[PDB]
Amino acid sequence: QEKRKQISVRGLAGVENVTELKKNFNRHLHFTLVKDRNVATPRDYYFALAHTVRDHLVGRWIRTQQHYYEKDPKRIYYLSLEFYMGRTLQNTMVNLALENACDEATYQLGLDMEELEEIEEDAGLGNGGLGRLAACFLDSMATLGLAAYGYGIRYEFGIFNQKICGGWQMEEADDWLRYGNPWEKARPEFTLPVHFYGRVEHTSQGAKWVDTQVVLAMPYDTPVPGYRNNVVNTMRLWSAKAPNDFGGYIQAVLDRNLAENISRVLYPNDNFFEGKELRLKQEYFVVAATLQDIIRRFKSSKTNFDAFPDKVAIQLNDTHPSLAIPELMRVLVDLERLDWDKAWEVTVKTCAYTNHTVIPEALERWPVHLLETLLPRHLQIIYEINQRFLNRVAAAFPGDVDRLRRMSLVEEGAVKRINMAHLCIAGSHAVNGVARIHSEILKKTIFKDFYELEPHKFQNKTNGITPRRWLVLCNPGLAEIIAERIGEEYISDLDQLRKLLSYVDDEAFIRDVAKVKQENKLKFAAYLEREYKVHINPNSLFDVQVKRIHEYKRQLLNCLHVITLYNRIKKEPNKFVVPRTVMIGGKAAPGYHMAKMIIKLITAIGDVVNHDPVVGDRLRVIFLENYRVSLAEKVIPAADLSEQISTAGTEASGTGNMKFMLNGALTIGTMDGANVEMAEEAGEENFFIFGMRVEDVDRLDQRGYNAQEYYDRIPELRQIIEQLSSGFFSPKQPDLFKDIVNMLMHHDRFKVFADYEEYVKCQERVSALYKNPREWTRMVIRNIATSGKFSSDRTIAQYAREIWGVEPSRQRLPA
Amino acid sequence: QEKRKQISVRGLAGVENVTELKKNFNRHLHFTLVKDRNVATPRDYYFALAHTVRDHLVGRWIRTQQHYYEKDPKRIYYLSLEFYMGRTLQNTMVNLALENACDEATYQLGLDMEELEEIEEDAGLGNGGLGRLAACFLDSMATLGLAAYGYGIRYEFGIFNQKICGGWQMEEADDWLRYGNPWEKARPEFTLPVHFYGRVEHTSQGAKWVDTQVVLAMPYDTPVPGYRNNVVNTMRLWSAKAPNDFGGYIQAVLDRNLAENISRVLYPNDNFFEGKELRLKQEYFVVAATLQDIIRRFKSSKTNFDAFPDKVAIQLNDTHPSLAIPELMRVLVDLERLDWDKAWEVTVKTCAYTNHTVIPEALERWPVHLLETLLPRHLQIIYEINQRFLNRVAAAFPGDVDRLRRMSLVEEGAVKRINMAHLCIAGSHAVNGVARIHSEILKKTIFKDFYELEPHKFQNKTNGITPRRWLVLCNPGLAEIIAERIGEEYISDLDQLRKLLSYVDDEAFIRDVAKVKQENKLKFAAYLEREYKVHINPNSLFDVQVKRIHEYKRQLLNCLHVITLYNRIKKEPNKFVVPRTVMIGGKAAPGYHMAKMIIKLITAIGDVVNHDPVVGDRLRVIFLENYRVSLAEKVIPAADLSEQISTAGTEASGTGNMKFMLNGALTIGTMDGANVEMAEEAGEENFFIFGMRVEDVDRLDQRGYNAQEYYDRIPELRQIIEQLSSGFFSPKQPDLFKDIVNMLMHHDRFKVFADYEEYVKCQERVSALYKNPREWTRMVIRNIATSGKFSSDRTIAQYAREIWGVEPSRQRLPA
Ligand SMILES: O=C(O[C@@H]1Cc2c(O)cc(O)cc2O[C@@H]1c1cc(O)c(O)c(O)c1)c1cc(O)c(O)c(O)c1
Ligand SMILES: O=C(O[C@@H]1Cc2c(O)cc(O)cc2O[C@@H]1c1cc(O)c(O)c(O)c1)c1cc(O)c(O)c(O)c1
Ligand SMILES: OC[C@H]1O[C@H](O)[C@H](O)[C@@H](O)[C@@H]1O
Ligand SMILES: OC[C@H]1O[C@H](O)[C@H](O)[C@@H](O)[C@@H]1O
Repeated sequence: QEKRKQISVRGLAGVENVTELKKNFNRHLHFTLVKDRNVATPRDYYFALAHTVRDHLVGRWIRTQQHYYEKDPKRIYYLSLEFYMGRTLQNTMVNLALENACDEATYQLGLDMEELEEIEEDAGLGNGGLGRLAACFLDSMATLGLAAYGYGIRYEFGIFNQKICGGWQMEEADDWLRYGNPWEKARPEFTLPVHFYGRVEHTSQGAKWVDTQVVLAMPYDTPVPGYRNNVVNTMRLWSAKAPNDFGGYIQAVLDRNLAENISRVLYPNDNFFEGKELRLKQEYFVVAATLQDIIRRFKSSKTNFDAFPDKVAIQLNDTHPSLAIPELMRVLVDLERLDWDKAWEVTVKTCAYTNHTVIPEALERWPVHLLETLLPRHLQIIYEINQRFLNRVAAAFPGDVDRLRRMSLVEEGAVKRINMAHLCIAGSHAVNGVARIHSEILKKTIFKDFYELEPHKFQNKTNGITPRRWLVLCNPGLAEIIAERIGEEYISDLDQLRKLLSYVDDEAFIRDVAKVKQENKLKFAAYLEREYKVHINPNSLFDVQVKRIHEYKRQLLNCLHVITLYNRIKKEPNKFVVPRTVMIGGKAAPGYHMAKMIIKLITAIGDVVNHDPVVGDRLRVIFLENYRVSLAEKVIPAADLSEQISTAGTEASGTGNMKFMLNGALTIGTMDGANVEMAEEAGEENFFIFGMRVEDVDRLDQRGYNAQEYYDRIPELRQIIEQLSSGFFSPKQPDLFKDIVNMLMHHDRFKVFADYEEYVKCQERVSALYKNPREWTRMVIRNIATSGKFSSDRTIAQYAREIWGVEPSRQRLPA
Repeated sequence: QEKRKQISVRGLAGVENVTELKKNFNRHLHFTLVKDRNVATPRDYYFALAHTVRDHLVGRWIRTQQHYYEKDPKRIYYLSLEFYMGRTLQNTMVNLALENACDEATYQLGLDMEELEEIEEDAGLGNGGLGRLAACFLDSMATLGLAAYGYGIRYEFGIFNQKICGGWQMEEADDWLRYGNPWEKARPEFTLPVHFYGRVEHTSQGAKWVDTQVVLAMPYDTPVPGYRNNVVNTMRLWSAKAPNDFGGYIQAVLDRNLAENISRVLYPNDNFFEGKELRLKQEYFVVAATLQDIIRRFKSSKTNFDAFPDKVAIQLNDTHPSLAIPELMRVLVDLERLDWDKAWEVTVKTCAYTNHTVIPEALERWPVHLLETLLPRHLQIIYEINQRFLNRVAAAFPGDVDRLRRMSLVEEGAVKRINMAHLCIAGSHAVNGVARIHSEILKKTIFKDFYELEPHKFQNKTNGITPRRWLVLCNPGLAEIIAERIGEEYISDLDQLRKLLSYVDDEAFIRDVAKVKQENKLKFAAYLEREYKVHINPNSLFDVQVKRIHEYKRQLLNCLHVITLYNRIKKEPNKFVVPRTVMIGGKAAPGYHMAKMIIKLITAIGDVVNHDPVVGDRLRVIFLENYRVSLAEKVIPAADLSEQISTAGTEASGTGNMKFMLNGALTIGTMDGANVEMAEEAGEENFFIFGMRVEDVDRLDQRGYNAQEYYDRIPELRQIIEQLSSGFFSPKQPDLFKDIVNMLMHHDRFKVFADYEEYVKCQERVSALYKNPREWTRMVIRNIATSGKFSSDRTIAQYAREIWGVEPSRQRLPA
């Protein structure tokens, strides 16, 4: 399209720049891909453009790292088992101001750049929110000029590709590297050894970890460009490699695969702890290789370790890299020969821990037997940490023996375990939650004892999302009508969106906000037709719930609402209702039986609703297959209504909520996580808040949740449960949904029925406002305008000043 | 050195070419390696030069393949489980005339190009002679302008790296891809399915192979440049990849490794059949993927299959890819629906088979049970082939029932097997041996029945070696003094070396031949000091036996000679003997117990000889560690005496023999393999021929080989066996060599003692000529001058005219 080339936020198509891009495109097609235009496929053209764009990062990448060596600022190490990066081509072009020049260059070559973008695989190296947070954070730390390094694992296979077959999830390997990764640089020269198993021998200089099995950690470095500041930071992802030296010779060569399995695949659990030894190996693999880099970099700066916390921050993304704490003590005590107490002073000042859930089944509690086998020196260090930590509890709270038992890093039971959250709190100078309500729940419930011992350690860092990927990239139409009014500074200063409240009565802005949403809906509707032969009504309200399938997120509450709408149509067919396309998408963890049953129920509801001729185009229910970062970038800008309906107290923050608010959907939600702060920023009058508050959930927990009461008092609810039970949604297998019905009626930890009536009434209010396009749009303006707090630049600026002790800067490096 | 830049055979350092090379060097250092000269290692500089040199192949690679599409010549497919390629940087620079320009460009950048060359790993994708033959053949087919495609497996791990520890072989994984391969191009877009297991269902159009397990075959294409003719052919090596679709999800992702193990490692057997199922999978993997390419290419030319043998040659390198014959029948009958008889006519005209040994333990004889499980349709096709083939035997030789049993593709016994050599002969229009004596032994012994049925099928193709790698690359000093006299045409017309017989009395040539050998000896001697702290006397005769460790090659006969020299010195210490450095090197197969004992004996002999102060510098015995193509390129040009001492009738050809002759060593050898033809070319007066002839070995076999007779009649031999037995060479473990002594005395299939006396007397004649430098050199001139037959260009020109039906051409493509 010649229309999108007119988008000012996409930069200049400089005549010389366009000439150079076409030359470098053709150059890579010949020398890099070894093709000519006679045999070249769209995939070859995507790769030729990716190599051409990647060449523009290299000078800035080298100069940034040289700049950090020269200036020696404090270095931030962001340790995560997940980096949910998504694609890279568009993000690179946006951050380097190349997007219009590449669009023009490709257009002149006879190519559609948008079609080339759709060839790139997502770097799907995460599960959901925590993984994407790490990705938004790398982007914001580069935009804020921080000497920041993402450290993780280069999984051969990311989050599984979800297919829907027979209305059921099927999992397939995410072979994201099949056609290579043009962004990464392999660094085999910087390969480091990681040790497993073995035994401790305590001798003449102290402890020595011996008889270990070695796994090599080969780093792959990916550029992380800041927004037009010429900063390019690094994401370093470790790949597992068998050691050089060693069933016979052949079997021994094949058995190299066992060590190399450590980086093979991402564990697909979202908010659920699976205590697999292989997962523990992945956690130690990242920590051990990463801390070797950190220590070497420290020593090669302007050994004495007193300055180490002035030169190093380690941020732990969940407890996944919690072993950083005992590993740093092991390195400082066993190898550097520091006194325990000095090493401990260093460790706590270096390390900080971010918590992302209060759900007990999500928290890591490793069996002591497994730690003793795999990491014997780490277990000895953990026990020593626990004794000295509990000595401090005993001195602060003398004779509080129950507090000692509650706070211990060691959990007693049939299987003795290490509580990794307790280890993180003991070994960290800062502990944060990820939304105001969540950080308050930590201090009141799960970490109350720790908060009482060291109140100064407990912080809030409300989550955010990068307005590069999540507005300029995915919704250039909206970014453009905003820039037409307030210029471009908001792209790295999102609080300037508040200027848009001046436009609530501006006829042109009201027109343009609605026209951009409609354009996004028409494009998404086209996609569903072209890639899946699925028809959707583009004059319908796009009602979207996209996130991992989890009982706490209550896709089932959405299911009850959808069936309510269906049943209300059947009872009063002649009565006008606002047409809806209800879209639900997300992956279930492969072992999660209830999650997989919930996907089948969504598709089953579709099978009835979407073929009832009385309903026709008034209601459609579609399960969006393979929800991932690239699909988020398509559906979120097309959404009218953002479903954020977690049981109050269960969603720590959410970030999908923020994406929807930034892209011109209105929110229906509970007072949970960051929904509370989004409502506060916009005004509650501009949010569809419903249901129990945290205090109400607790009152139910105090008297006991009886789902039967709701069933007995609510005829419309009774009708739906009877439909599920009797087989209305599974006629060939009438008892198919018995496990969902049994859970809802007798074992529902998330109180789905308790929010049913307020949810349905709230949804009526949504439909009422949608009937008034002008007032729907004015309320959208009030949401976009107040979305500025939810920039990850705001979040990271708080991490930098309140935890890391570094001052962010938006100032550009030279050219 | 500024001296080597003066070598005219290395081409011109054009001022613009040097400028462009430095620019592209710096460009790759920045954009490809993402380094600056502050952090750059010699390894980064090697890679920057390799990418710069590889860029010069690309235009010619694309134009050559386009040329073959346009001209549609008959295509030659050279199927091998082994491509022993060695390095690629120097070979590329030689074949493109870039060597002086790159040397000057690197010199101007402050770099030693020779030091950069030593960083490259060898592509060690073969065991020995057959693997290297495939490599020389690709080089010669490109130099002769043939539309030729090498097809094989991209082993992740090539021939194991040999370390010597405690004087014993140790094996380590050949991780040749650790730092990447800058020559290859991955072609994941051309990935093809290969089928295993399953079952046959015979239905309405005939047979269907169903319920199979799929392994994908991902091609990696490597350029093969001809000598200065602008031809760049392709070596396509298949990599195993798990199919896209499928213990739980995690285990299923890890279990992808099982399919991917097919291309993991080269089976390290030289001249020995190991009937491992994994090896059978590798063989079928290469054949099935390769034949899909061949069929697709055929159909996309200027379906009717009558023309297929006019457009396709398939050359089978040993029986390793013998399944090509039943696979082609399976494709033509089951998928293309040709009548059996028409398919068979096509198959036999397409296929030809090269044999490389008569040793029964080297020949492939697959259990029918294993073929029935892995390849049920292939076994059915083999049985059908066998019936029709034996019907023809019965009609040619009516009532010869023993001939039927002898010729059958099916071998009866405890375990019924398929004789893959019989399948190849039945399914091939040509069968060749690899030296005149070997091809005669095939027609007289092992394949006599087949020769009687179809005499026209049996050919000779005497082996050769490329005079690019094996003279211009490895011995530029010798290539230069030759070019100074006869110009450069000999480099692709090696029979012009006969012109050097005009120089047998030329004082300057005699001086220069000796000066080049001395330069090679000084350089190799330096290497042994620098890389292994090993001292060798450069005024000693360099006596070299380098080849795989095998009883038939009789490294043990060399061992007896070395101990004879030691014992003669000790008996008459004051008597002058020509000082020798006796070098033995080669790998033993990991399972081969006798081979591994023989390496230990060589190092054990060293431990005594090299520390006896009575001997000092008069005799040294060194085991050359990790003998491979790159080390062959160093030691062969430094050699005085080439040890080629196989039992007459056992070495099919040899090619190391040819390398030594071309590089100015004199040969001590039996009348075996190509040694016979080398002696014929040079005159027997210019070779140290000794020992039993094939006829003499047979007379011993007829009366029975009694090693005791030799022991009883030869006092010097008795003394050595008593030293081995008593522990003189293993004092801490006196019985260490009991297995060697027992084999020599009672179970020696290779008659080591029977050649002992003639071997020692022949070695005295070698020492006598070495005392006369002028006459040693004149005899060397007579050897180099007559080495021209042993060019692989001669060999391939014969394959092309006598088997493939294509006319070779030395004419250049444009620029
Ligand atoms: O369905 C269309 O795109 C798909 C949906 C979609 C979206 O919802 C938001 C977004 O940021 C990008 C986006 O790319 C999708 C897409 C898929 C392709 O296979 C493709 O070739 C392409 O150019 C793009 C489409 C149809 C159109 O008719 C059209 O003109 C167009 O530009 C695009
Ligand atoms: O031992 C020397 O080289 C090694 C042996 C050797 C050979 O025998 C033949 C040949 O084709 C090449 C060859 O490269 C070897 C070599 C090893 C290295 O590590 C290296 O850096 C190098 O430049 C080379 C050497 C010593 C020298 O003193 C010298 O000047 C020299 O140019 C080379
Ligand atoms: O903190 C980032 C994210 O981590 C986890 O996904 C939490 O469940 C989610 O609420 C949070 O927003
Ligand atoms: O034909 C190439 C080579 O194949 C095998 O290695 C044979 O043992 C050898 O004699 C021959 O020269």
